Formats: sequence, structure tokens, C-alpha cells
Amino acid sequence: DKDVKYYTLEEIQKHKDSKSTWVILHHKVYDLTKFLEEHPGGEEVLREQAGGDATENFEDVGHSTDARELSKTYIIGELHPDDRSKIAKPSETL
Ligand code: HEM
Repeated sequence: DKDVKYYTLEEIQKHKDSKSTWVILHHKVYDLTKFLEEHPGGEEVLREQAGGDATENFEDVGHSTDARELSKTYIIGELHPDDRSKIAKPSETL
């Protein structure tokens, strides 16, 4: 796809603080900071795995599919292709 913006981990690593907490899931990054007081799970959970792969931490609670679609709302961009291939692959790979 075009237009969309591709972010890298090296960058996200920056916004790894409460002020700006990001999380990568399903080879896709989203805005957690905005979904800090929206997540029916809490904040610590997110922070716990802020600016880092939370595939397991995500699939652990087998996030409902409705979430995979809800995320769209709180979308931010995509995760660099060279980044995803940096840690095998966050959630699935095929
Ligand atoms: C790394 C990040 C995340 C972690 C670690 C996480 C963890 C969890 C956990 C453990 C639950 C259960 C309640 C709790 O103890 O918190 C839960 C539920 C839920 N989470 Fe997350 N979550 C994350 C990100 C997200 C995101 C981005 C969304 C939305 C896009 C989301 C949407 C939901 C919803 C809707 C529920 C209720 C599950 C149900 O469908 O029954 N979560 N989450």
C-alpha cells in the first residue's frame, strides 16, 4: 500500500514511556497512549510491553477478533518490513 507511513522499532523505542507508549502487534503498530484509558485491560499491561513485541503478551489473552478490527480506529501506521524481519515475525509469519 501507499500513503501509509512505515515506522521502525529503533524509532518506536523512543516513545517507550508513559507519555508516549507504543506497542507492535500483528506486524502492525498502533497508538496505545490514546488507548491507555480505553483498554479494558489497564495501562500497566500495555506499558509492561511498551515499545516492544507483545505478540505473546497479546495472543496470551487471545485478543478477540473484534479487536483486530477495532484497532483500525486507533491506527497509527505500519511496521517497517525490515523491522519485522528483525525478530522473525511478530504474531504469525507465513
Ligand atoms: C501489548 C498490548 C496489550 C496487552 C498486553 C493486552 C492485554 C489484555 C489482557 C490481559 C486482557 C484482559 C484484561 C486484563 O487483565 O488486562 C485484554 C483484553 C482486551 N483487550 Fe487488550 N491488550 C493489549 C492491547 C490491546 C489493544 C491495542 C486493543 C485494541 C485495539 C485491546 C483490546 C482489548 C479488548 C477489547 C479486551 C477484552 C477481551 C474480550 O474481548 O473479552 N487490547 N487485553
